[PDB]
Amino acid sequence: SKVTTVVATPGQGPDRPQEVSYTDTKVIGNGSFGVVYQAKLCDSGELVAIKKVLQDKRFKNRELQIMRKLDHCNIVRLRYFFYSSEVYLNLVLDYVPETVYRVARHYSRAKQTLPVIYVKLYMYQLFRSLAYIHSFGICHRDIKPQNLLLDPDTAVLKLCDFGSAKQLVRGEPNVSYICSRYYRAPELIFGATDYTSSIDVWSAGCVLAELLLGQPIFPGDSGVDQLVEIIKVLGTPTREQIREMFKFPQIKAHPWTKVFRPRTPPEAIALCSRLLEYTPTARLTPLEACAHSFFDELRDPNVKLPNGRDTPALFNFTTQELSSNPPLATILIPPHAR
Amino acid sequence: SKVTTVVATPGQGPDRPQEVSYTDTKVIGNGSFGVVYQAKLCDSGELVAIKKVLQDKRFKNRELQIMRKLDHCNIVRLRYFFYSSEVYLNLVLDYVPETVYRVARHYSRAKQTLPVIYVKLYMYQLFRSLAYIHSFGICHRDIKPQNLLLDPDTAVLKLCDFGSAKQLVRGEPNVSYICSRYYRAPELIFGATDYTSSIDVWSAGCVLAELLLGQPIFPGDSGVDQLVEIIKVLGTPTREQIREMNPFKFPQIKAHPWTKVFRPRTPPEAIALCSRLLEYTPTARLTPLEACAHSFFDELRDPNVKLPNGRDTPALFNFTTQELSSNPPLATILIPPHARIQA
Ligand SMILES: Nc1ncnc2c1ncn2[C@@H]1O[C@H](COP(=O)(O)OP(=O)(O)NP(=O)(O)O)[C@@H](O)[C@H]1O
Ligand SMILES: Nc1ncnc2c1ncn2[C@@H]1O[C@H](COP(=O)(O)OP(=O)(O)NP(=O)(O)O)[C@@H](O)[C@H]1O
Ligand SMILES: [Mg+2]
Ligand SMILES: [Mg+2]
Ligand SMILES: [Mg+2]
Ligand SMILES: [Mg+2]
Repeated sequence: SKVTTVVATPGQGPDRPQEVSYTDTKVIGNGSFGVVYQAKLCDSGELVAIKKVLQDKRFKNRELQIMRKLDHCNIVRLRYFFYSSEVYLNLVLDYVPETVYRVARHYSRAKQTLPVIYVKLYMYQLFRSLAYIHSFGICHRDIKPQNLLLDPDTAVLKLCDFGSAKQLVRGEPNVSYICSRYYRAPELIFGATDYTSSIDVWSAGCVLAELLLGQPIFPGDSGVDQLVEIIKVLGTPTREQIREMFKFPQIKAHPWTKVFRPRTPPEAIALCSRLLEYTPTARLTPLEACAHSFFDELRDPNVKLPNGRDTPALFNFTTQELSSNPPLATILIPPHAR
Repeated sequence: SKVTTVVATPGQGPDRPQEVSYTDTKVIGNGSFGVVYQAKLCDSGELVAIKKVLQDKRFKNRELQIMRKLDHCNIVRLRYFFYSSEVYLNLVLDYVPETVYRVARHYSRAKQTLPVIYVKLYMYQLFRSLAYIHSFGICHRDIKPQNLLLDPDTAVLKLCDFGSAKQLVRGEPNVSYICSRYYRAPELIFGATDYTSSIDVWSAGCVLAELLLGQPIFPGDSGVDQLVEIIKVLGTPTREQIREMNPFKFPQIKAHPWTKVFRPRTPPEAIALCSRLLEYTPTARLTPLEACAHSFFDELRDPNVKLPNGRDTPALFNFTTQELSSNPPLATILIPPHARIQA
C-alpha cells in the first residue's frame, strides 16, 4: 500500500520536525472546509486521524495555534502538523473510534436511552475539557455531539474540532454565527457579540438534555423556532434576562421534572436547570458542573464500567484546571483518588 | 361523524359573521407554535385548512392582520378566522394538496428532477407573490419550499405561512433570527438588523437553485458552514460587499463558474437568473418583478405553452396596478402580445 513520508512538527514541545511515515489512508470525515483521514503510523502501528484544511500561507492557522497549547486527557491530542499541496495544513491527531453522536444515535434508533452511568462519564469529561480550555480564555464555540470523540471500551471522551475556537477577550466583539443550530445559546440566537465562554456551558447543557431525552431538546429550522422551543421549557425571558443576553408568547416555564421521562435521575434534571439558564452569568462554570451531585457516583471508590473495566482518568486535576475555584479540589478529588 | 359549527369573521370585506360547519378534521401540518388541520365544509364538501395558533389576549395577531390585506392568485386565501379555546386564533384557508418541498423530495429521492417547465411555473408564480407583498412593504421572511403550496394538476402555486412576515419600515430595526437555515440571506447570517425585502429574493434564489440541483445549494448546521458554502460558490465577498450586508476571517476563495455548479444541460437562462438572485450586495439582486421578466420565463409567455398534461397554464398575466407599482414599464415585457388581444 502507498506509504507516505513527511517531515512533521510535534504538536507540543520545541519546533523540532521529524520524519514521519504512515499508510492505509482512508477518508473518515469531512466538514464545510475540511477533510479527515485515518492512517497508521509505520513504526508504531498506532492509528491517527489527519485533518487537512486549505491554509492561507500568508496567515497563522488559529485552530493550529490553539491546539498547540492544549494538553488535557479529555482533549484530542495534536501529535504533529505538516504542510502539503494551494497549500494545506495537516493536523495529525490521536485516532478515536467513536463520537457521542453515533453512540447516542444507536440508542435512539433502538428505542432506548444511554445508561446514566455513561451520561455521567461523558458529561463529566466534557466539563473537564471545558474547565481546562476556559482557564486559558479559550471558548470552543461548537460544542455538539459530533465534536465529542469516544472510545467505547475505555469510556474516555475527547473534545475535538477547534476550528471555531477562539480566545475571548473582554471588550472585543465576536461573531454570533458560530455554533451548530440546536446547541446555540439564546444570546447567540439574539445576535449578541459580547458573549462569554458560558455559551459552551449552554451547549453542554443541550448535550446532557439530549442524552437524557433521546433527541435534541431545542430543535428548529429557524432561530425563531429554537427560541420558541427554549421558551416552551424555560418560560418567557423576563425583560432583565433578555437584557442580560420582543414579539414572543407569554408562556409559563414547563416543570423541568415533566420535561424528562419519569425515572430520570433528579440530580440530572437539577444539573440541566443550572446549565440551561437564560442569564449567561447564572449558568454553572464547567468546574462547578464537575462538582455537581449528579457526578457523585463517578467519585465512588467502587464504580466500574459496565464492561467490568475501571473508570478512565477522572481526578488528575492540575492547578491550571482548578484555577477558577481551587477550593473545589476538595470535592473533585475523592479521598481514595490520587 | 362529529360536526363542528363555528361563527367566523370574513377574511376581507364587511364584518358580517358567517356560520361554518365542518367535519373530518385531521392534522396536516405543524410548527414550533402552530398546528394545521384539514377539514371538509359540510355544505359544499370543499376541503379547507385551519391553522390554529395560541393568541396573546394582550396583542393583535400580525399574521392575521397581514393576511387580511392580501388578495392575490398566488397567495393562499384566508377565508375566515375565528377564536376558540387559553384562547386560540383559527385561520381558515383554502386547502392546497401539495408543497414544492414534497414534490421536490419525491423527484430527488427518485434520482430525477422535475421538468424545467415546472421550475419556470413555480418560480414565476413565487416571484409574482413576492412582487405583490413587497409592493405593500411586506417581507415574508420565511421563503422556503415548505411554505410554497402547489396544486399538482393545475400547476398553481400559493405562497403561505405569514407567521414571520412583517412590514419593513426604513429606519426601523428587525430581528435577524428569522428565516429557515438553508434559505437565509448572507446579511441575515451576519446579523444585519437593517435588511430589506431583498432577503426574500435571496431565498427565492435558493429555492430555484435547489429545484435545479436536487438538493439545497447552501446547506450547513452553523452560520459559519453556510457562509463557507456560499463562499465556495460566489467567491469571497469583497470589502465593499461585506459593508453592504453590513454588521471576517474566511479563506480567500475565487468564484466557482456558475455553469460548473449545475448539472450538464441546465438551461443557461436558469443559471443566469440564479446569479442575479444570489448576489452578496442586497441592492444588486433583481426585484421580484424584474425576476418575472427574466428570459428564463420567456417560455411561459409563448402563446402555445401548455402544461405537460395538456392543460392551459394557470393565470400568469393578470397583473394589477399594485403588482406593477415597483416598475410599471416592465409590463411591456410581462404582459405578452397575445394576452392583450381583446377578441
Ligand atoms: N481524531 C479523530 N479521530 C477519529 N475521527 C475523527 C478525529 N477528528 C475528526 N474525526 C471525525 O471527522 C469528523 C469531522 O472532523 P472535524 O474536526 O470536526 O472537521 P470540521 O470540518 O471542523 N467539522 P465541523 O465544523 O464540526 O462540520 C468528526 O465529527 C469525527 O467524526
Ligand atoms: N392552506 C393550506 N393547505 C394545505 N396545507 C397547508 C395549508 N397551510 C399550511 N399547510 C401545511 O401545513 C404546514 C405548516 O403550516 P404553516 O402555516 O407553515 O405553520 P407554521 O407553524 O407557520 N410553520 P413553520 O414556521 O414554517 O414551521 C405547511 O408547510 C403545509 O404543508
Ligand atoms: Mg466537527
Ligand atoms: Mg469544526
Ligand atoms: Mg411553514
Ligand atoms: Mg411559519
